Amino acid sequence: IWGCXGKLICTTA
Repeated sequence: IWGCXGKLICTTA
């Protein structure tokens, strides 16, 4: 349960 759960949204800026 971190910023990323994988190839979904491993980036947001």
